[PDB]
Order: sequence, then structure tokens, then C-alpha cells
Amino acid sequence: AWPKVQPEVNIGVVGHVDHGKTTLVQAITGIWTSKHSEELKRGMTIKLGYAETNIGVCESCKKPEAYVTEPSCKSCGSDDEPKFLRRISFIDAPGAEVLMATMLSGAALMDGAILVVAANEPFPQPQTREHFVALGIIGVKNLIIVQNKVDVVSKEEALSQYRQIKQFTKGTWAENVPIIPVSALHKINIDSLIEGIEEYIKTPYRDLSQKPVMLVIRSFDVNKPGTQFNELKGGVIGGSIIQGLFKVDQEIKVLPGLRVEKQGKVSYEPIFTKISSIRFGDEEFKEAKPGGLVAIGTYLDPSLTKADNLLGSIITLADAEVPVLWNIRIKYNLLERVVGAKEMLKVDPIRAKETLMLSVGSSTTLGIVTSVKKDEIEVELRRPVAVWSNNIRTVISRQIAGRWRMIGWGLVEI
Ligand SMILES: Nc1nc2c(ncn2[C@@H]2O[C@H](COP(=O)(O)OP(=O)(O)OP(=O)(O)O)[C@@H](O)[C@H]2O)c(=O)[nH]1
Ligand SMILES: Nc1nc2c(ncn2[C@@H]2O[C@H](COP(=O)(O)OP(=O)(O)O)[C@@H](O)[C@H]2O)c(=O)[nH]1
Ligand SMILES: [Mg+2]
Ligand SMILES: [Mg+2]
Repeated sequence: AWPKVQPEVNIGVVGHVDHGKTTLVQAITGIWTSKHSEELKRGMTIKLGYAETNIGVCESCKKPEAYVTEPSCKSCGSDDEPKFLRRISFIDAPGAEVLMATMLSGAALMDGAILVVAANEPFPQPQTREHFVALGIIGVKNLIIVQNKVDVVSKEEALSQYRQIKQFTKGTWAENVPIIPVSALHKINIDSLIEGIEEYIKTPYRDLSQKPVMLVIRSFDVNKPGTQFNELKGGVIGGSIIQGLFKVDQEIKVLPGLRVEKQGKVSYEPIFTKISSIRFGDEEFKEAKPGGLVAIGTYLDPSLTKADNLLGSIITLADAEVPVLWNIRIKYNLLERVVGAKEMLKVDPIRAKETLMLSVGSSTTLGIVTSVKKDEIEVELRRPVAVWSNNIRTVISRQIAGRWRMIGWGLVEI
């Protein structure tokens, strides 16, 4: 048998709309990540998708067919049980250009990524470029490029595009990243991709002694109709543990917290609660570490957590000291051009009184620029952000031609 453990690594899946991201996650894990009504109606990813799988290797078989996602080697001709390697998970991002902020919030959770490029579309499409640039800015360097949809192009065309892709990465941080051709729809060459994931997206070193921090991307009321009172639950909060670990019965807090009134002004009250349960996928655990997206059960009234109310928050231990800032100072750099547009425009300098969008951890916040210097801006935010460490990365977006567009990045200075 294989052990039941939490996933130990998060692999982003990014790329242009309809290039095959969600189908690729299904080919690997068996799971369709889209769970929302609007996603099914429109045939598109809107919220961050998620799926897990075990990975193992059949020691008697040849590679890449030796790599498997279930405890059997019958496919490669062996009756032996495969050796368990690790459990992995996928953060399936939307490719729609209007959903870039959602992609950026998912990128904060990624240990590595697969950039999916459709073989039957011109390269590089706007969000192929834009997601590539985002990965570079955020530092998600452990990249595999997957050339998808090879089932509907000639070998000549696939090879031509392959050369284009290598030339695109030439002279960049990604010069040496592998390109793996597959068909996500017909599950062709998926074994090679799993081998690639093992070689190129290793589980990173973690630090379990650091103060526990979870970035929140989901929150739920898990109570369903037709159930007895004796199995009703308090609010559940979902996200990624980025450092340290959490345990059942631990006293925790959600930051910035709840928007309330205090002294005729808007304030955020930290939400204190206790961990009642920990789940990854369909499995319960007593503790949670980095890797995978965890569901933290609490004793909170489920009205506080319903419908992703706490998206963008962080969770820490109750006694942790974490800055919660309404005004932030950012040491910044600007991109040369707006990469996500069908036409690349030059990026104008930041000016005082501009309203910008700031991506910090899993949070997305608008704010007004109160001060501009050569490499430093100060921003008055519409809602405060939890800044759990010095020199946290922020991505800066500006509204250009009716769309939020990534224009730069920086470090939040505390
Ligand atoms: N022929 C062929 N079609 C594919 C392949 N992979 C995906 N598709 C099709 O491409 C369309 C888009 O697939 P999705 O998986 O929804 O693509 P996506 O990148 O997740 O789209 P968004 O999340 O909205 O950005 C669907 O019709 C798929 O069936 C493939 O390998 N070959
Ligand atoms: N920690 C914890 N997580 C839960 C509990 N019940 C549900 N979840 C998680 O909360 C998320 C929402 O689940 P739900 O609304 O029931 O949809 P479902 O996963 O399809 O059953 C899922 O990822 C569950 O794994 C619980 O009692 N404790
Ligand atoms: Mg679609
Ligand atoms: Mg999708």
C-alpha cells in the first residue's frame, strides 16, 4: 500500500486561455478542477482550481512508463507494487486576461510551474507571455514548458514551434527549462511529464521552525442540507502554509480580520479561533505543513467564512506579531512594456495620486500613491494588508485601456 500523506509540493499550471491547463491537470490526477456554476456554464477556469495525486515509480519497468499515479505497475508489465515517491498538488490558474490578479494570487502559492502552450495556436500568445513574465517576477523558476495539443498538428509544425519556444527562452532565466510535448485530451506522453515533474520540480527545502503562516485563498460554510445537528461544523478556511506548521487545537488568528466599526472609523478586528480539524483533499490529519492546499476547520460562525469571505487573509498563531498596514512603502522596479496586451505598449512612470492594484501574498488591494521617488513609492490602501516578513514580493498593476495590467514589482519595506 501507499501511505496517506499530505501533498508536499504545489505545482502551478499557467498559460493562455483554452490552451489546455485544466485538461492537463485532469490527465495527471483524474480530477476536473472547475467546481463553480459559472465555470461550467462558460467552459473556463475562474477561481483557482486544485487537484492532488500520488506519484510513484515501478522499479522493474523502463522510464518514462515506470512513472505512475496509482499503486499499480500492470501498465508497464509488472505485478510489483510501485515505490511511493511523494504526493503532489496542482494550482490551476485562469488564463483569461481579465483574471490576471487571480493568477497572481495563485502564483504566491507555487513551488514550481508548468507553462502550457498550445501547439495549434500562434506563439507567443498574450497570456503565454504574461504568465511567463509573472513567474519570473514572483520567482517561480522551477518551470516546465508543456507543448499541448500535439494531437492536432503535424510533426513538422510541432518541431517548428518547439524551436520558437527555445528561442523565446534563450537569454532569459528560463533558457534551460525543458519542453515536453503532450496531448492532455488523449493522455499522450503524460508519463514523460511526470518524470519531468520529478526531475525539474523537486520538493523545496522547508523551515518548520519559522512562525507558522498560511495564505488564505478559500473559505467555506461546509454545512449541507439534510444533515443531523451532530455533524454540523464551524467555518472552514482554505489555503497554503508557506512556513512553519499548524496543529489541531492550536489557537490561531486571521489577519487583517473582520471589517468593523471602531470609534466612528472603519477598522479590522483580528479574528481569533482554534483549529478544530485539518484536511487535505478528502483526508484528515492532525497537523499541516507546507505543500498542498489545506482546509482548516475552526469554531467560527460559518457566516464569517461563507463564499470566500476571507480570501487574501493570512492565518498565524494567536500570539504572533504580524504587521497589518494601511499604508505601505514599496521599493519598486517597472517593466519596460505591458506584456499582457495584444500590442505591447511602453510603461509610463508611476505618478502621485494614481490608483494602483497591489498583489501581496494571496491578497489583492487597490490603493492611492501618496509619494513617488526613483525606486520608492508609498501607497495608502483601501484595506490593510498583513505583511508577515520583511521584503515580501509585491506585484504592481495599473488600469490601462480598461484592464488591470501588471506594470512592475517590488519589495514591501517594513
Ligand atoms: N485536441 C486537443 N484539445 C485539447 C487538448 N487539451 C485540451 N483541449 C481542449 O481545449 C479546450 C480548453 O481546455 P481547458 O483545459 O479548459 O483549457 P484551459 O487552459 O484550462 O482554459 P482556461 O482555464 O479557461 O484558461 C477544451 O475544448 C479541451 O477539450 C489536447 O491535448 N488536444
Ligand atoms: N478541516 C475540515 N475541512 C473540511 C471539513 N468538511 C469539509 N472540509 C473541506 O472544506 C472544503 C469544502 O468542502 P465542501 O463544501 O463540503 O465540498 P466537498 O469537498 O465537495 O464535499 C473541502 O475542501 C473539504 O475538504 C471539516 O470538517 N474539517
Ligand atoms: Mg474554455
Ligand atoms: Mg482552466
